[PDB]
Amino acid sequence: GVGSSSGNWHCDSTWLGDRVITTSTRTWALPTYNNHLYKQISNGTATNDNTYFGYSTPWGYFDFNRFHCHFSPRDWQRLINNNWGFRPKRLSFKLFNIQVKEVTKTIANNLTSTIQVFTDSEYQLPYVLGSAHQGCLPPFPADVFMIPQYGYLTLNNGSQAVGRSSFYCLEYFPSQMLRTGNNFQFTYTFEDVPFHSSYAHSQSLDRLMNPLIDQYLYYLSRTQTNTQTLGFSQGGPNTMANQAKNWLPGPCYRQQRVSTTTGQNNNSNFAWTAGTKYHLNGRNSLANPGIAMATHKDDEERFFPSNGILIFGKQNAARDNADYSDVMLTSEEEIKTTNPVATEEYGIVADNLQQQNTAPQIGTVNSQGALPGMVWQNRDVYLQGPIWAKIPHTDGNFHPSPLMGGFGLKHPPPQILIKNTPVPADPPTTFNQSKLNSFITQYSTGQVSVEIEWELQKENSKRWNPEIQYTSNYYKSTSVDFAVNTEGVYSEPRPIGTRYLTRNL
Amino acid sequence: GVGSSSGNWHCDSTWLGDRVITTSTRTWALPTYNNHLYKQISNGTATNDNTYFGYSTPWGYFDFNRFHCHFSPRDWQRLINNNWGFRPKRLSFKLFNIQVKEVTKTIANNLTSTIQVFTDSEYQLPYVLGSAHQGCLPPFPADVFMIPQYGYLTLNNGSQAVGRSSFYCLEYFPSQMLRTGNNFQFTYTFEDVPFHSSYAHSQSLDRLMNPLIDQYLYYLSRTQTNTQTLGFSQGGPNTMANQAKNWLPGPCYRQQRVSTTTGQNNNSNFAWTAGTKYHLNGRNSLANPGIAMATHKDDEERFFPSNGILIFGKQNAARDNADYSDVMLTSEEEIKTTNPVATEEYGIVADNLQQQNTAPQIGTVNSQGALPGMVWQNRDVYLQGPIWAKIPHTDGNFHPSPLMGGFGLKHPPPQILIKNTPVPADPPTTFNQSKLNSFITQYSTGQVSVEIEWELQKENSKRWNPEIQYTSNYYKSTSVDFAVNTEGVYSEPRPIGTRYLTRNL
Amino acid sequence: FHSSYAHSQSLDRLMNPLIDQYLYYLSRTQTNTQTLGFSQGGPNTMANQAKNWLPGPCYRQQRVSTTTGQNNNSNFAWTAGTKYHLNGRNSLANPGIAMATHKDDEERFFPSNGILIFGKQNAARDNADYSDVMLTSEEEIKTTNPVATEEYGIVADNLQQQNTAPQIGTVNSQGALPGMVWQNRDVYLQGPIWAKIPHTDGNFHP
Amino acid sequence: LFNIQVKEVTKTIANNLTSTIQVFTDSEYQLPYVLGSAHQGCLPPFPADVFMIPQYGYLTLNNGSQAVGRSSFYCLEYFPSQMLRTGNNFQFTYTFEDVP
Repeated sequence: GVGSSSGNWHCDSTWLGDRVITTSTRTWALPTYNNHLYKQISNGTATNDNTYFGYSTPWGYFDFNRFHCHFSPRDWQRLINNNWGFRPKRLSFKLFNIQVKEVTKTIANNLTSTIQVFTDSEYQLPYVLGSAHQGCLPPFPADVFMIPQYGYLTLNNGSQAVGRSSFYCLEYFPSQMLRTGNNFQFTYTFEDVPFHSSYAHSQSLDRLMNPLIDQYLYYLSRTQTNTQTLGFSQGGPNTMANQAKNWLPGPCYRQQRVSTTTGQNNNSNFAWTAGTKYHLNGRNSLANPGIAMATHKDDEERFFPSNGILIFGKQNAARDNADYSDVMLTSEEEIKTTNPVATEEYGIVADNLQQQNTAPQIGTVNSQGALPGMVWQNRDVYLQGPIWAKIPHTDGNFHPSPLMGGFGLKHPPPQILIKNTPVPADPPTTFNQSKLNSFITQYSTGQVSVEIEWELQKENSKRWNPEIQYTSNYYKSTSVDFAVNTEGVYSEPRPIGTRYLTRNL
Repeated sequence: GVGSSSGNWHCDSTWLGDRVITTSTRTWALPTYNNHLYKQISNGTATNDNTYFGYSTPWGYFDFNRFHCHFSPRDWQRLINNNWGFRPKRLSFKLFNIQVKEVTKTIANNLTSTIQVFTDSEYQLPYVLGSAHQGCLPPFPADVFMIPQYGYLTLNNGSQAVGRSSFYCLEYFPSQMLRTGNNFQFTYTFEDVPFHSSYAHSQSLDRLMNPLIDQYLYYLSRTQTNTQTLGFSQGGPNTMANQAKNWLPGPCYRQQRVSTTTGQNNNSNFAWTAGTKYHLNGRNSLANPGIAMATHKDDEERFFPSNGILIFGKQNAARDNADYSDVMLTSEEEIKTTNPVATEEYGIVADNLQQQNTAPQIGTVNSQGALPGMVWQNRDVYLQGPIWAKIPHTDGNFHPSPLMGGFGLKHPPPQILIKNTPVPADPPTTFNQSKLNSFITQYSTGQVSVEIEWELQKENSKRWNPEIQYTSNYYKSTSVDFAVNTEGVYSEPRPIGTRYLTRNL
Repeated sequence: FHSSYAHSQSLDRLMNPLIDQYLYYLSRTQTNTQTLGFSQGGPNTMANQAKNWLPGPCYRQQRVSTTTGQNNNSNFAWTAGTKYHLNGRNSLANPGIAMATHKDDEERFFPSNGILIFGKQNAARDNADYSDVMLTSEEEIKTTNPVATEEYGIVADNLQQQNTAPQIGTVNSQGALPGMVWQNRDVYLQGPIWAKIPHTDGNFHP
Repeated sequence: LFNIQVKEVTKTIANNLTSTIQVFTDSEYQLPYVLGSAHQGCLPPFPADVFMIPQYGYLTLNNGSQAVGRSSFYCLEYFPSQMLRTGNNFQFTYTFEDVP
């Protein structure tokens, strides 16, 4: 009905046992995108690394692939201070209280106008969620947000398409059409995904041994008396670097080190030239943030990999060339215990065969793929960070955990595509075969509810001393952190990670 | 209800066994035609060949008599690369989400206004579908189309009607009246129609014999030793043109040959004067495209019958005098194996009785009606081409397959007539017997869904070598074929036929 | 199931081309004096965008042109061949791991021992000419697998300071990394169907 | 088909008892139908007459002496065939359609 609400506001979080159910409602506004048209979009030689061919669609899409879309900062604190892990279990999504409005400036209700909503439940469309794009549900529930426009990329050769390039018409899908009295809803069940490691290791991989007992294994301790010899010693509490060990640190893809103290950096523009990159079809792309490696080693917080960390912008940070004070650098220092430092070499290997005439030579391993016995931690998730990514449908993957963090899903939450149904203006009174291009200017607004049930891994720890916990600062300040200022602007002052509790290795 | 949708968007194709169910939804706009009037329309001596008498009606009509209204190009590829034949089985049609809008310029909803919809299920109206008219559902689902105005022709003598001329009032039919909350739907079952031959013959009609064995039948091989004689030879692998055969090529109605290389054409305007025509009631009409004949013989792709092929226009092709580069010529070369070439003679017959004093004379058969033992193929259907035509209700027909291709139906899908119900403006406060001519300016828009179930004839072939398949070009291009360009214009770059798989004769 | 398909998307082009990322990347280190400028990855800086996945592993092969004049005038099929070493024995990594045969517009190039080569009918057993053999191409996996004759990527080789300019290392061999995805080699009508996985303690993607 | 004898010729002719013939009917009409072209090789009119079986060949689309892309090649070994040794027989039944 026109005069009856099609749904209620549901913003809440219920903690019950090993589950937390976050539900969040937001008010959205969907404009008409592209003037109801599908437009081919391209970029040519811009450098070759940035070329693309794709399509802009008249459809919007709903994104809730950030943790702050579901967790309030206090709820995030509850989660990270008390749980060793968490994972999504199921979600329910609702669209309701839809209002389609005609603008001629006067804005009027168009009671008979529709919106079209469908979920790509078969994953037949290019999945553009999981690319850390803007347009997600705002962290602050009172915030009204604009629905982002759906577009996708296909195969390109410069600015040109190839024969394998795919064009998708989203009208070629079954869509529910909704008038102002209608509502849309669907439920989704997450696949069995591993718990995110919401903990930092309280032991280092090279310090898993008893510090009081010698090893019964020997290591080559000396090769020279001086003349050649072979001296063997037992690894013990003092020669702990020489001890036989069962495991290796995770893989390494070395990144350039950048200091937040700019005077310590090289006086050159090396963000791209020295950037750590991968090469794909003659195109260079940053390995950003790349594989999960420790941001820095001990007492080197000022250093970060050049493109090896998630960088969030503070409120009102510039899109381009934001200063360091306008951005929020994350740090994966919690995984120092298992993952190699992002800006350091993995290790040292022999580069030759030493003889009595040739001294042994060593090679510095700046990139190390998977080795047996290697263990590693994934990148941390953040309150502002992504939740899930679609695992690409390929023959093979290795540890398909998304590199910007979160849960890798073969069948992620489906894309929810929404569009204002075009309403033609008055057509001519004589028939014209040409497609109509005169449309009533129109936009829709409504409420969107997303409810996610998360399973929790409770910490079962015998640690005696108190743990590190995320806490708000006790000292006075002009404004409350994670609140609005005097102008009503909600801001997130820092990126809250997830690893505060500790586990043994 | 005003605020509730009366139907959902259903664009899809489901392939299940020997069936494919295409469903397509489009947004339409229906203006007020003729100012709600029936107008007599005529054309006099214009030449006598183009005279007509008929009526323009205030009604629109829904047309989905083109294959691209139902098949996406990829679906068409699936159909033609894998099936020897197909035919429609049933259809369901839906009108829903109707919005009637008042324009005064401001456009407002007229919630209490109606549209009138009825199907000519008894075929009591002149059937104007199956004349390859514009106004069908657009090939691209995102495209909003204008509903064509319904008009018809009756008997004429020049610009005058005769006593047998029929006038039809479409208001004299029962129509469903629909407000914004109403929807219209009907189902239709296709009669048992033959499968369209979605194949080309891999054998020629004159090459059906074993190429290793002689015939036991003899043919007159020589009449002269020189003196008269009678020499008879057995048809064999080398005298294959002389062999006794069981079948004849299909009928011929010879068309003038035109070269796409214009320099090879006669320097004259002969499109009409040399056009292949039929004569009906003193009126000349092109036999266009005429009976199904092969467009050209081997290695003569540049040649086409002057009015013997379907010619589709490229996107934005001019209505009049479009250049050859702006049109898409079809080719029926696949039926060379059974049908005579459209621009060649059917064969040679004797024109006299040879004697010792009169040499035998031969006549060139440029028009050949049905002969016993004759076999032929119908014209191919195209993605852009028509699907069905109504077989005229006559005492006799011969092979009632529509000449522009498709399925001949005695009871085709009924015409769906739609009209905005006239809404008078304020009448005078004193009675006037005259019909009201002051109407509220009004148009309607809505969604139309047509679902057609097609039965498939699966290819059961023992051919060893790979078949010819319709494929997109692998090489790079500025735009994807059968996609939108940078301006949002959907285009069909070529006419996709249907005959790619092969069968023996 | 064997992947009887080619990807219509590239691994580095999985993002929405209309929306900026909310993540920032280090966009400039120099104003000139040192500085730290950060930009949001968007439709134009698509190479800089944060991404979830990496191309499959690489074991770089030497590039050979079917246009022989573009090749080095030497006999390098074995000397420059991409090989593995086992018990003091050198064997070609032939055809090696599944990598794209060539990048865009480089069909004439193939890895020296990185593709399946079938012989045409009556091709000589030894020293068959290029016209007597049928080169396969794994160009369909360009979207996910690195090109067989190109480097996997670039890594840092040192620690840059105000006195030492940053140095980069070219990764010509890259083992499995987390987040890496790849396609297997295509099968062919003339090609093998199955192989026995060797009975070993460990294998990676057998 | 019955009383099949497969004979080896080396001139001496000997029985090859273990040799087979392959027989199949194109019951689905998937092969080019070369019967009905008034060819020689039919069963002789006189029952006492011993006849040679004609060789099967077929024609496909041609452009002069060249094939076209639509030309079909058929391998008759690509059909299920009954293999018959000297002790085996082959038989099938067929029903004519309603013909005038």
